[PDB]
Parts: sequence; C-alpha cells; structure tokens
Amino acid sequence: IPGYTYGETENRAPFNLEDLKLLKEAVMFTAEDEEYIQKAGEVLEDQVEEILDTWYGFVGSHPHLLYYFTSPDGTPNEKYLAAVRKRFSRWILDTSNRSYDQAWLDYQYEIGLRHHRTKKNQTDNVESVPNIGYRYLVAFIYPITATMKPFLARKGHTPEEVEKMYQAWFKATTLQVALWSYPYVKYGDF
Amino acid sequence: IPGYTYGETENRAPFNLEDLKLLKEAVMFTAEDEEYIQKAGEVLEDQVEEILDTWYGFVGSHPHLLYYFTSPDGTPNEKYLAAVRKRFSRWILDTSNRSYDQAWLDYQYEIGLRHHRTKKNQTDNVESVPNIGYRYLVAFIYPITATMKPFLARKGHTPEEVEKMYQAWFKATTLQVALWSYPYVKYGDF
Ligand code: HEM
Ligand code: HEM
Ligand SMILES: [C-]#N
Ligand SMILES: [C-]#N
Ligand SMILES: [Xe]
Ligand SMILES: [Xe]
Repeated sequence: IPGYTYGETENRAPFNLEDLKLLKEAVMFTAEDEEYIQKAGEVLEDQVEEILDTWYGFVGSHPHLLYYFTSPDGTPNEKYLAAVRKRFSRWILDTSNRSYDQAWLDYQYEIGLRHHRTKKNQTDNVESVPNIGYRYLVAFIYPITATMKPFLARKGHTPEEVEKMYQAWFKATTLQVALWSYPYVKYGDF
Repeated sequence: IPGYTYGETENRAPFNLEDLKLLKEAVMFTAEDEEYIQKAGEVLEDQVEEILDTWYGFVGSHPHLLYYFTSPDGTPNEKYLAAVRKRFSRWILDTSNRSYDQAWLDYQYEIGLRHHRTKKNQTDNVESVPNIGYRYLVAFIYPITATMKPFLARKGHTPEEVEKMYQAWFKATTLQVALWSYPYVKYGDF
C-alpha cells in the first residue's frame, strides 16, 4: 500500500505513552472498550468496501469539503482520491486491531502532519490545496460516527451489544482527532 | 450571572455567518435537528441541577483534569469552581435555545479565549494554571455526550424520539468545540 508508512515513521511522536493514558481517560476509554472495538472490527472487515462509498458519497455531495482534494484549478485530483481511499481503509481495521502502543502514536502524529500543511500532499506527489482547516477535522467526528451505526448492526447483532460497538467507535475517534491537532496548535497550548 | 458576557462581547467573531453554514454541514446539522435540540432542552431544564453533579463527579475523579481548576499550589480554586459551574449551566439551555445567529458566534469565540491563555481566568479574578491543553477540549466531546443519554430519557421519552435528542446534542457539541480552537490554532490553519 503506497504511503502507508506505519512503524517506519522514524521521527518520534512528540507526545508520549503516558499522555495517551490521561487522554484515554478523558475520552473515557477503558479496557472494557478494547474488546468491543476488535469486535466492531470483525463486524466491519467484510463490509469495509461499501463503507468507503457511503462516506465518499458524503464528502462528494459538499464542495467546501471536496475542494480539499482538488487540483489547483478546482477539480478532484483522483489519483489522490484513490490513494487516500486506500490508506484510510487500512486505517479502519487499524483502529480495530493495533494495540494503542508507541508506534501507533508515532503514526497518529504522522496523520496530523498529513492533514496539516507540514506534510499535506507530499506523500502522494499531487498538486492541491495547501492546508486542511482544522475546524473540519473536529467536525468529522460526527459523520464518521453516525454513518457507522447502521453498518455495525447489519452482520446481525443484538441492539445492546451493538451499542457497545458504536460507543467504542465513538470514543476511539475523538481520541484520535484529539492527537492530530499538534501541528495545528501554537506550541505549549496542546 | 457573573462573567456571562453574552451579546456584550463587542469584539467581533473572526469567523462569519457563512462559516457556520459550511460547518453545520460538516457536522451534519439540519433544521430537522433544530426541533429536537429545543425539545432536548425542555427535557433537561428541570433536571439541569443533577447534571452538573454527575459531570463534576467525573472531572473530580481525575487529577490531570481537575488540575485545570486549581490555584498555583495545586488545590481547587472553588470560588472559581462555583463561577464556572454557573456560566456552564447557563450554557446547556443556551445550546437548546439560542438560535445560532451572529451574537451566538461572537460568544462561541469568546469561550475559546476563555479556555485559551488569551483569556483564561481573567473573567473570574482567580490565580490558576495558565492554559487548558486543547487536546482535552476535543476529548470532552465524548463524556459531555455519553453522560447525557440517560438524562434525556428519564422525563419519559420513547426509545426513538430520544435517539433524535442525543443525536442532536452530539452534533451540537462537536460543532461548538470546533469553533473554540481559533486562539489555539496557528493563523491560516483554522
Ligand atoms: C474525523 C476526522 C478525519 C478522519 C478520521 C480522517 C481519516 C483520514 C485517513 C485515515 C487518512 C489517511 C491516513 C494514512 O495515510 O493512513 C486521511 C487523509 C486525508 N484526508 Fe482525512 N480524515 C478526517 C478529516 C478530514 C477532513 C475534514 C478532510 C477534508 C475534506 C480530510 C481530507 C483528507 C486529505 C486531503 C488526506 C490526504 C493527506 C495528504 O495530503 O497526504 N480529512 N484522512
Ligand atoms: C467538550 C468540551 C467542553 C465544554 C463544552 C466546556 C464547557 C464550558 C463552559 C460552558 C464554560 C463557561 C463558559 C461561559 O463563560 O459561559 C467553561 C469554562 C471553563 N472550562 Fe470548559 N468545557 C469543555 C472543555 C474543558 C476541559 C477539558 C477543561 C479541563 C478540565 C475545562 C475547564 C474549564 C475552565 C478552567 C473554564 C474557565 C474559563 C476561565 O478561565 O475564565 N473545559 N467550559
Ligand atoms: C478523509 N476523508
Ligand atoms: C468544563 N467543565
Ligand atoms: Xe467511515
Ligand atoms: Xe453535561
């Protein structure tokens, strides 16, 4: 997979392993979540393909959003919309499968920079908008969540065991997007 | 109410009214939410009091969190933990009642600065930690949400009409916290 530099970042995560403990705590993540995430994962793996479509159906309906993929002239750099689509789809099962250990943190950091102007579009060789406005990152917590509820219950799951899956996806996202802000935030305020 | 400077900000919201349209869209907020928020509101008003306790029960259980209220020596500046508690409780019904118009935006901005080192603790005359690390703001999306589900259904509401209330609270938070980041983010990256 092209540009998937997981574990081969080799520039350290300027946030430590203790940090994720305190943040996990803020986002109320308990080991009792760890089970249902992995479950959630195995719920989604097979179905993954349809998920990217639903989600791409969304970004695609909004211009102020799709713009963030468009070449300098304002039309979607698709060699760039098939290379992200790939890495992101690696990510969903990475959220249901990697243990949240240091290298997972090395790369949470990397994905911030990839949204940031520090390292947006370098990976994928394309010419496109300079930076992604952080406001939308935060925003993407809701759709990336809501749109997931339906999928979690299609492979047949009781209405309260599913709730624990969604509830786990919810927390897992907020936590991530939380760490991504580093290159966005003025030093000392993160 | 002391320090509740809603509508008497008189320094403009450096984000405009168009901005909230595009962001509302990212956070998937439709007029069909506008109804259930106000509903949610009238669900919560009476119950408000207990809500601050539950929530204060939480921040209070975590030191890395409560620290953000403590005097320079490291013990909770309570004249500061009774003055916030007040303004915040004005806020819940402000989220269920103000229409999201320009002055509502003037003050969303204000509340960022109040979390930021630009204007943290000035309002309330206390001596305390310089800045609130933005990572926790993002994080506070989950508890401020999860802890709300139970309350929304206590005043007797069917299991699918309630879901629309929570779903509306969810979106309404992400949106807010989204705007608060302005003083935190390096200029041009917001
Ligand atoms: C909930 C917040 C978001 C999540 C979870 C998310 C997810 C992802 C993932 C997993 C990747 C690939 C990372 C990898 O290399 O493995 C990615 C890249 C990318 N995403 Fe996001 N995304 C979010 C917010 C946004 C928003 C709001 C936009 C604007 C439409 C956006 C546009 C992009 C772009 C342009 C890249 C390419 C990075 C580069 O330039 O190299 N993302 N995203
Ligand atoms: C979901 C995100 C959050 C929400 C919705 C929220 C809510 C609020 C509200 C409504 C106020 C009063 C605003 C007013 O003046 O009317 C406030 C103030 C305050 N909150 Fe937050 N809060 C969040 C995140 C946090 C976090 C993570 C902390 C750290 C424990 C924190 C600590 C404080 C402090 C220290 C103030 C006082 C501002 C000052 O210094 O004047 N908040 N918050
Ligand atoms: C990212 N979509
Ligand atoms: C703010 N609690
Ligand atoms: Xe998704
Ligand atoms: Xe709350």
